[PDB]
Amino acid sequence: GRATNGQFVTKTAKVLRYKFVRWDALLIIQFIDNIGVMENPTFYRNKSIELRSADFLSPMLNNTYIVPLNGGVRVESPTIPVQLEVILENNSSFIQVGFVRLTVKNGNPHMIIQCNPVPGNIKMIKIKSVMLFTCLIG
Amino acid sequence: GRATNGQFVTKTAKVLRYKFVRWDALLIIQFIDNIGVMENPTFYRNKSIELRSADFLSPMLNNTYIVPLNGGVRVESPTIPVQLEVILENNSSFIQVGFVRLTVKNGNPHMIIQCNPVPGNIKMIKIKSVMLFTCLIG
Amino acid sequence: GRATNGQFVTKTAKVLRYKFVRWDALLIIQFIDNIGVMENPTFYRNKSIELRSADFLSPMLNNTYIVPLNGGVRVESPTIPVQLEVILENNSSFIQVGFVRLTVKNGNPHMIIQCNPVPGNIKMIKIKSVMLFTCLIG
Ligand SMILES: CC(=O)N[C@H]1[C@H]([C@H](O)[C@H](O)CO)O[C@@](O)(C(=O)O)C[C@@H]1O
Ligand SMILES: CC(=O)N[C@H]1[C@H]([C@H](O)[C@H](O)CO)O[C@@](O)(C(=O)O)C[C@@H]1O
Ligand SMILES: CC(=O)N[C@H]1[C@H]([C@H](O)[C@H](O)CO)O[C@@](O)(C(=O)O)C[C@@H]1O
Repeated sequence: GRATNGQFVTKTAKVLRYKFVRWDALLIIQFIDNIGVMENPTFYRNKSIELRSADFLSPMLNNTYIVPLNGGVRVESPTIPVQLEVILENNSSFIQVGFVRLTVKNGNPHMIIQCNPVPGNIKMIKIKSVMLFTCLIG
Repeated sequence: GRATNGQFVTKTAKVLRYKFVRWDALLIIQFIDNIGVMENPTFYRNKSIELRSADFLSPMLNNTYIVPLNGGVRVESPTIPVQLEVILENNSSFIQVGFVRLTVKNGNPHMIIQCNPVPGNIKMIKIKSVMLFTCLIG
Repeated sequence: GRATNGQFVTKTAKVLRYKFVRWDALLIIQFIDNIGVMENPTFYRNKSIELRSADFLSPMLNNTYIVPLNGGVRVESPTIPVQLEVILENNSSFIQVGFVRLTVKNGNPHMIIQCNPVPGNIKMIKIKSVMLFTCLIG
């Protein structure tokens, strides 16, 4: 078909926009808030999906940050690796290969973001990558 | 169509289950043994596909671990990055971004797992990621 | 449908071959110059897409290497992580998880390759991964 619009919404009401295509057993979904642009002929600007502490569940264990979501779609996605910047409370930051999924618990979608140990508590995780999940249904 | 079930089997007879969708030139395949769950409202549990030494070919060169497989499907997949835990024989372990493919040699499928140098011989590689390959046929 | 052939071409006229499948809103595209082979029953050979300095725009900022392309297709792809080897001018080299995209500026396709800091100027980036992008159109 053609690409349908949609979004999820976080605890703090941040809106995660996306375009999808549901085919037979197949759901493909791209998050569209941070598509990066060449601003001019020589510079590439990454954009971020900024997720703060208050969008994650507490406690956090095993550098696993869970983002309970609302609305949107209910998928058990594969895992995709992405570019993360992780901001510590002291404003230190660390660029990492993070690993994201969509999963469902109690019929609610959640984003699973896993990354590496950091020397502090995290203030914010920025996702600098354009994310697309190809999911299988049923 | 709807998602068909399938599996590969290793030298040591470990069974690698998967769901797929074959469309025209297109084969999409997700491994389903290690789909991770929120066990309760706050904890996310990763599962592993555990591959021991005896599932790989010898000799091993360039931190490339080849897993000759049986049955299943014959695809030259793209490369997907995943979360690996690599267990050394002294039970030390290292978390890495590993890179997997499906390829075919002498009409047999093989899994290609590449990762980083470690200070020892490897006892086991665990794949903590949900793997899905989108492959092109012909 | 069945997988169509195609290519892009760089500033220095290097040819980037690929196979694709355009469905309704969906373009899937695999680069085919570096599909890796088991050369014999025990050895896996990676191949590279070798990109030299003269294929990138200048100046380079934020370890972001832009490869302006010609012909081929015009897609705003998601970001895919890949295996990079980065060769310095002193022939030192660094293996990295790099992150690639296809994007369009002034109606021209460009490849966006991002990677980590290195202690020197880069002579060449080799992409050791088989790249496939699943893109959404419109
Ligand atoms: C990945 C996965 O299987 N998720 C499932 C979870 C967990 O499996 C439970 O913890 C097992 O009881 O269970 C559900 O029934 C749920 O609560 O929404 C369906 C959901 O898709
Ligand atoms: C990635 C790839 O091309 N794999 C192919 C290999 C190698 O190319 C050979 O080493 C070249 O002789 O060859 C086959 O004929 C084979 O033995 O199964 C088909 C297989 O798909
Ligand atoms: C990712 C993205 O949006 N790229 C678009 C760019 C930039 O957005 C411009 O810098 C905004 O003016 O604009 C176009 O009009 C262009 O020049 O080709 C279309 C292109 O797809």
